[PDB]
Amino acid sequence: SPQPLEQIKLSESQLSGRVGMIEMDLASGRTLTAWRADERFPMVSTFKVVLCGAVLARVDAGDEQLERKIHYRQQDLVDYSPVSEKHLADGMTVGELCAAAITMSDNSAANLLLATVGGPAGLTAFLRQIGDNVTRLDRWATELNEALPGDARDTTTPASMAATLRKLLTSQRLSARSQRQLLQWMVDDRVAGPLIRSVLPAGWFIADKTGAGERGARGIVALLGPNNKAERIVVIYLRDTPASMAERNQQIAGIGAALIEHWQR
Ligand SMILES: OC[C@H]1O[C@H](O[C@H]2[C@H](O)[C@@H](O)[C@H](OCCCCCCC3CCCCC3)O[C@@H]2CO)[C@H](O)[C@@H](O)[C@@H]1O
Ligand SMILES: *C(=O)/C=C/N[C@@H](C(=O)O)[C@](C)(Cn1ccnn1)[SH](=O)=O
Repeated sequence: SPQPLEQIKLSESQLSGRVGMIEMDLASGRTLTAWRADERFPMVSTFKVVLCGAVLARVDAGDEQLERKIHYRQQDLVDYSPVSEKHLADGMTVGELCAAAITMSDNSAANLLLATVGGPAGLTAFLRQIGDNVTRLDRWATELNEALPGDARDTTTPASMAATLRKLLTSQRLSARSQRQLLQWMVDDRVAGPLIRSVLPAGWFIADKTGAGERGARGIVALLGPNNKAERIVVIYLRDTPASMAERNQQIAGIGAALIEHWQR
């Protein structure tokens, strides 16, 4: 594989779309690679990680409990609720809802949680409170993936997202237990995690949340590193490409391969 920046360029050339990327040391925030890092990209399902960071902040403040059971109705379900559709009779705890939203990208679970933090506006205000003045959530779970060109709704930038994830995971804004919980949910991703491990060389750590939307929108926020350590945060978004999902996946994997082959920078 070529150097990371050269692979990123090749990916835009092959997809006819924009790639947004940031590679950052998780412990210190050192930015290693930055491409279109201040440009807007649809967050798609990656917003679910920030969502649960806001929920954990409420738990830390004593305004929420991960144990609290939420009972909902069938009428509350939206498109793609693999976990939540199974608990109409018994409900789900807030913690279970975050596990379902992050590890299975359960949309009804995300919407139920979103309501607890004040909706899209409430989540955006939480982002503003931790110092992210760019990322914005404007719509609910199954409408935020539209990705209209020029539409600023439901977008983030690679730099903003990376900084925000680092803040949630390591800045002590969240309690030690909450930081550990957010990390574990990402480690537990069932949608892309196992697949990524199957193609990663032995010794590489992976935790992640992926997403996809219209007009080729694709995204992944992840922790990656050799020696089984979450050494760096890597955020990659793709937008406005007519490419098949398989090729968008292949290009992202290619950027990952370039990082792996040229790690010491
Ligand atoms: O020299 C380094 C490595 O080179 C190859 O590994 C390949 C691997 O066989 C391939 O499957 C993967 O594809 C990349 C898979 C990445 C999947 C997604 C990664 C995510 C993680 C974070 C966000 C962006 C992408 O590339 C590596 C590096 O070339 C060799 O097979 C391996 O033995 C060797 O240790
Ligand atoms: C978040 O990015 C969600 C994207 N796609 C979801 C969805 O829109 O609800 C589906 C269900 C694909 N999917 C399943 C699990 N993760 N993504 S839709 O694109 O089929």
